Amino acid sequence: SGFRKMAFPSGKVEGCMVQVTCGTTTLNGLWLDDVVYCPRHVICTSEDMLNPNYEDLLIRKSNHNFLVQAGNVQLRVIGHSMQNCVLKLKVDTANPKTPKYKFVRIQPGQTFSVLACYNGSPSGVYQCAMRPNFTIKGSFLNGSCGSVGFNIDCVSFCYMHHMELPTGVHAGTDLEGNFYGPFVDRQTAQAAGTDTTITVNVLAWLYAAVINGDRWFLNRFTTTLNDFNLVAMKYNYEPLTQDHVDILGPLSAQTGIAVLDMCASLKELLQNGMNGRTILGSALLEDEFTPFDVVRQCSGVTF
Amino acid sequence: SGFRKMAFPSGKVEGCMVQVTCGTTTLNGLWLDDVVYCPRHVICTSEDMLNPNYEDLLIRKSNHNFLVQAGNVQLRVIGHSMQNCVLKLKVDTANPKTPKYKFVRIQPGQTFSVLACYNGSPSGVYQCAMRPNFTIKGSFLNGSCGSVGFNIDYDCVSFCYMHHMELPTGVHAGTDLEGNFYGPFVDRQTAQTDTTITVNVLAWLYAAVINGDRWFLNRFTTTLNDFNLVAMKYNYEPLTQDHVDILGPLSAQTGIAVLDMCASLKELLQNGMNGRTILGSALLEDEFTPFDVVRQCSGVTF
Ligand SMILES: *[C@H](O)[C@H](Cc1ccc[nH]c1=O)NC(=O)[C@H](CC1CCCCC1)NC(=O)c1cc2ccccc2[nH]1
Ligand SMILES: *[C@H](O)[C@H](Cc1ccc[nH]c1=O)NC(=O)[C@H](CC1CCCCC1)NC(=O)c1cc2ccccc2[nH]1
Ligand code: NA
Repeated sequence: SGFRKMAFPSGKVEGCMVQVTCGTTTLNGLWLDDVVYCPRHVICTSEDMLNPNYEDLLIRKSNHNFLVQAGNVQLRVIGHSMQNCVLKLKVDTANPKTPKYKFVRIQPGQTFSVLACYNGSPSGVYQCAMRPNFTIKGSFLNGSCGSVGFNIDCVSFCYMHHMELPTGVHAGTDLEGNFYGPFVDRQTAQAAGTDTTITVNVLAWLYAAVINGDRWFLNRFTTTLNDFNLVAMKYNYEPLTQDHVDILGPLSAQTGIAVLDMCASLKELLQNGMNGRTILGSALLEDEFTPFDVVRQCSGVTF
Repeated sequence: SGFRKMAFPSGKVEGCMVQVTCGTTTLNGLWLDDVVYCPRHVICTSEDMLNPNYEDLLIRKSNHNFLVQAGNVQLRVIGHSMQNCVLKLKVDTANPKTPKYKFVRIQPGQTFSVLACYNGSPSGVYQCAMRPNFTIKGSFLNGSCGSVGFNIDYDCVSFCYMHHMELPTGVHAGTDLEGNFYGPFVDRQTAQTDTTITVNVLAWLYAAVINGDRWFLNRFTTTLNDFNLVAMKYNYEPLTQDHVDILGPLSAQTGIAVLDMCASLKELLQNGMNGRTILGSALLEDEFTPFDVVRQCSGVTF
């Protein structure tokens, strides 16, 4: 019993982290097979950062301009190319620690683990969700760029870190270099959209609470999907779809609480508040656990 | 910026986890050099459990009764002994992934990362505190026994917890790696008050300030004695001068004296948060030490 924000074990990703230096800038790279992936902004001088023309700047670089270090070993760069906002440095050695891996672009609400790194070395691991506004609420300092987010299914990499937006939230790309959200890699203040609560995840966590015997909030009513969403909207919650209802099905079967019944209990929590009570030790409704995250933790799924 | 409950990178510990089966019981072991450490209750049967005579039960086991699996390799057990509540299975192969390590016994209020494992395989990692009542508020299912807690400093893993049991309230109990339980608990089948870690709450308020969440700051100061009068009423541990000293680094970094911050905590205790949050929480958080805050906010690596 118990319910914690649980990250994936990080060892498989630790073995892939390297340091990449261009000029005055050092950040992290991801070494898989004979390629090192990192943010393309590594190539900017401080002046370049204001309005970079990355294609032009890259033409001026040579392979030797990229200093890639795996621990105490310098890797020899033999080619360089850019894919969207990610730089791909071909090296003459394949990483012997490369796990089975894939690159995935995740949807809002999906969670992942971040291995925060500086100078190619790990600082810590924590669980993040992709917010509906395409930011993540991470813990990233200058130097952390190139740190990645991942799931273990095969390691599925979904996020590479590029920048910190004005609200102290974080923005980055998938491993094909496409930003999540409308953001661009230029040194200017960029506003995130208004964020919302990930409803399907709140429902998942209420199921985790029931599994753990914390069930005071269960009421005796039901609701339709439409009537639930009419309330959700008023409290800045995302719409719940029928696909979400189906995804929550196995948790509904395990607990005996139909999804629409759980929605009626959530509706009451939204309308009346929690009145000083906690659920799974929290005084707020938690939205950074997906339905799979709940099953993973409550059933002991391993890797 | 940003502040998260961040666990240590777990790779060095993952390379030490093995599966240990005795009879019908499977749990995890920690393989360092040529010894596998695991809870001694692995040797109990369902009848053995009310008052197990572990010395006798261990004598009656063969090395052959312990099936130790490191991935897809069975390790040959060549000896079995016990140190307090930990079983030590000597194996004929030294773990080539053994990190630099120490066994440490931590104090209440200190934190560590747990690598939760099942069948010798890592499932997840999370940070938690040793409570003042010597339990941990973990996430552990049947089969997780032998999972460990640890801290890292540079290249050295300090193992501090091995998991043995879940108490009726759903919190968790275990030993150090010398086999001594934290708290009054015992490894037998029988039925077996906490406080808030004030210095950690203060550390986390400093973390909030460092990360720009400043609304709860006020212009007032308090004496240590006046603060503790309030603290005690809310079931907070007394703040000692030693605690004030340990908050020195964070006080210097923010420019906010400890007794200034204490007045902000006093107001939060007496008046609540008025619908606001601090670092995303609607409760005061006590599972970050002063060192944890400095580590995370300065980007310390391993
Ligand atoms: C990469 O290591 C670093 C990550 C970082 C820095 C500071 C705080 N948290 C962090 O995670 N990223 C930057 O420093 C980044 C570099 C810049 C990105 C666009 C292309 C050119 C290089 N810059 C920012 O994150 C940044 C710039 C800026 C300007 C106005 C407001 C906010 C802001 N954030
Ligand atoms: C070891 O893998 C397992 C850990 C566990 C089990 C269930 C839930 N969460 C967990 O972390 N430990 C046990 O199953 C343990 C065995 C027992 C330890 C003392 C010596 C003899 C063997 N039993 C418990 O943790 C346990 C039994 C029990 C009965 C009533 C209420 C609570 C309770 N906890
Ligand atoms: Na104050």
